[PDB]
Amino acid sequence: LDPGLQPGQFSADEAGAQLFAQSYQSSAEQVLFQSVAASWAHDTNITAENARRQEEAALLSQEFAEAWGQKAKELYEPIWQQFTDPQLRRIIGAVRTLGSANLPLAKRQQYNALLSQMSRIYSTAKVCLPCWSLDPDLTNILASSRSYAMLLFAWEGWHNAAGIPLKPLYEDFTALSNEAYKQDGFTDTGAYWRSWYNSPTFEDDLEHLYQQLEPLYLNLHAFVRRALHRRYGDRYINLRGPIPAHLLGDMWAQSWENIYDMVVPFPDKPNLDVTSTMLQQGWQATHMFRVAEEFFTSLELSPMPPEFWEGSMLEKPADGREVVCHASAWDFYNRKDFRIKQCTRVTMDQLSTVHHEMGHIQYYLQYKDLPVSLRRGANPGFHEAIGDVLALSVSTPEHLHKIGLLDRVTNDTESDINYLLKMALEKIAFLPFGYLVDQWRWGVFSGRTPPSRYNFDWWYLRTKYQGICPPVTRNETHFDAGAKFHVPNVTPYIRYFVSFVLQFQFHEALCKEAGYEGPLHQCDIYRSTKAGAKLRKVLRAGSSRPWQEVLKDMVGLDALDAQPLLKYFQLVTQWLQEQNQQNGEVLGWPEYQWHPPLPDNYPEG
Ligand SMILES: *[C@@H]1O[C@H](CO[C@@H]2O[C@@H](C)[C@@H](O)[C@@H](O)[C@@H]2O)[C@@H](O[C@@H]2O[C@H](CO)[C@@H](O[C@@H]3O[C@H](CO)[C@@H](O)[C@H](O)[C@@H]3O)[C@H](O)[C@H]2NC(C)=O)[C@H](O)[C@H]1NC(C)=O
Ligand SMILES: *[C@@H]1O[C@H](CO[C@@H]2O[C@@H](C)[C@@H](O)[C@@H](O)[C@@H]2O)[C@@H](O[C@@H]2O[C@H](CO)[C@@H](O)[C@H](O)[C@H]2NC(C)=O)[C@H](O)[C@H]1NC(C)=O
Ligand SMILES: C[C@H](N[C@H](C(=O)O)[C@@H]1CCCN1C(=O)[C@@H](N)CC(=O)O)C(=O)N1CCC[C@H]1C(=O)O
Ligand SMILES: *[C@@H]1O[C@H](CO)[C@@H](O[C@@H]2O[C@H](CO)[C@@H](O)[C@H](O)[C@H]2NC(C)=O)[C@H](O)[C@H]1NC(C)=O
Ligand SMILES: [Cl-]
Ligand SMILES: [Mg+2]
Ligand SMILES: [Zn+2]
Repeated sequence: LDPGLQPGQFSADEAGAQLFAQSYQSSAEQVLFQSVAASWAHDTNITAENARRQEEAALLSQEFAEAWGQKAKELYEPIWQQFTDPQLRRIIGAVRTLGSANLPLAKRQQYNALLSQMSRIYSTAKVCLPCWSLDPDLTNILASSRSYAMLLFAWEGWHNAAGIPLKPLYEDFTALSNEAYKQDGFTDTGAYWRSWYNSPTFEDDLEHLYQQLEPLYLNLHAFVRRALHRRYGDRYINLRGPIPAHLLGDMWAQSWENIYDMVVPFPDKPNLDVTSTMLQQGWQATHMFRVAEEFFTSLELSPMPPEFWEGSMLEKPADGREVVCHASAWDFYNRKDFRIKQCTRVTMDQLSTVHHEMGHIQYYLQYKDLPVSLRRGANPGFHEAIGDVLALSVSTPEHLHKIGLLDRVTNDTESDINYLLKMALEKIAFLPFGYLVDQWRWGVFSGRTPPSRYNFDWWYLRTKYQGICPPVTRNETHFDAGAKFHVPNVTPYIRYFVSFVLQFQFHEALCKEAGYEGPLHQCDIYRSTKAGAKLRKVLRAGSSRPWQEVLKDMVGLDALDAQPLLKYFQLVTQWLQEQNQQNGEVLGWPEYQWHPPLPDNYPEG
């Protein structure tokens, strides 16, 4: 490590720690920028040489983290928790946690190489015919094909291509990750990830939330299963068993809005999926990002700066470069460069993803003048919820009319049921998946799920919570968890379950501050400068204050609460329950062993 980046001498008291924090800040912005820049160069141009440069940058960051981390522990480990400055407590507490920098050099190199190799496998995997990429090709098949055998070829091809080669690497990564965080005092990596929420009852609190939400999912599931039975027939759909995992609009069956046209309760009404109108009007990626920006500025939040428009990658490159297409938002930690990297497609659900990512950017812009260690959300679920909250307003039929995407307007009970069902496919179907992913990964980190049970335990949880089954036979050579982006790319997932509950708490609070008095699911906060100021206060805080206290200021309650989500969906919750009773459905999947047969002549077709 360059000596100019190493710590000097500081006194072992609060006066010394303030100077330590300022000196750390000056050098950390340099080390972080070089690491993010190297990752950007690789993720927008996957090559062996850019992987080498990114691993070199990662190794330098580990030397930096070790040097300042060991000094922080030597000087302040017994006293930082009693400092009077709460920002300083958070800075020192962060720096004393070394993570992968606890590993010796050879294991640091092995760790960084595994991250690079796992990333490459996921983002370059293809499905070749008798070759398709995940984005756009396989994504488009799962979203719009209604041929059972074509969907199966895409689902099986993807899970085999991405999952099978990842397994040996993921075993090695798990062991090294645990060895690293054990030296920071954590029993395993999952315990470190959960510690970010600073709640001793986290896992029990989540389980209680899911108990309140499960009946809504069970009723949506039975209603959609019935619609699938009418389309695909008794051979491929069991009305008392799990749904085949490739038939729900999405490679992971994680949200179902793309089969809305199969299940719409009142099909004679206006089409609430505005994708065809976007294409007819000639929308492109740039228009989608500018329309999202203008919602933020209508609230008197910040526009995107020039560096964002000059630096971002908003379409898949046409020179055939290999890129990581999975949409992501980037803070370069220099208070100037902020970017989105998205292989944008012109669809309604991509318009929502644009809002999701720009929500991350807006957070970065609002907290950029804090110390670098505090440039994060009050907790990770807060960061995920910002853009989704704006997207709840944008999706309303009234707002869509304002921006020219929905001509006919009506306010009757059937139109309300259509809208709420469409939103339930997006939000309620996701809840079991958002909950189960880190239940699986926490058990892997703890050793309760060893390599010999990776797929057995994944499919136990998928069936238990989502009520789906694999449409072809699987065994432990398959590694179907690895075919989901966040697993090989080592990004935690429980943030998304927290967000899908939290965003309805935020929506209720901002709608009240805006002076809106109608039904919650018809609120639009567009042009409410009062709502903007209440959101701005949260964003500018970073991680400087306990999230429970920030939440109480914002919504009046200091805990996650499912009641705003239930209140939003109340009308369709009742309607779905009545429909299923009238049709004599079984709620659940008591034939838990059932799997569908193979199509005739599969895969020749
Ligand atoms: C659409 O129409 C509803 C009312 O009609 C209901 O919803 C339709 C979609 C149909 O399903 C009807 O069969 C159904 O009865 C409008 O909602 C109503 O808005 C008014 C005005 O905001 C609400 O009155 C307010 O109530 C609060 C106290 O709760 C007072 O403080 C206010 O002063 C004001 O009186 C009313 O409660 C609300 N009704 C319901 C059932 O929530 C809705 O505004 C309308 N949508 C549009 C876009 O026009
Ligand atoms: C794990 O599965 C693969 C293939 O997947 C399926 O396995 C069975 C469930 C079968 O009913 C079919 O669904 C698939 O074959 C096995 O590897 C293949 O095995 C077949 C013979 O069954 C052989 O012809 C192929 O060459 C094998 N390789 C492939 C398809 O790539 C594998 O043996 C199973 N067991 C283990 C421990 O991996
Ligand atoms: C499409 C979205 N991509 C993630 C996200 O935006 O959260 C990407 C990749 C993982 C982290 N990330 C970032 O951009 C971070 N750098 C942001 C930050 O932490 O500051 C995604 O994965 N989503 C959206 C809802 C459901 C879930 C899914 O699709 O499974
Ligand atoms: C993608 O990354 C590669 C590096 O892996 C870039 O290729 C280098 O380009 C410079 C000048 O453009 C040459 O001097 C180097 O010799 C190249 N390296 C290799 C290994 O070929 C390439 O420019 C990048 N592409 C884009 C579009 O940014
Ligand atoms: Cl998280
Ligand atoms: Mg979708
Ligand atoms: Zn996100």
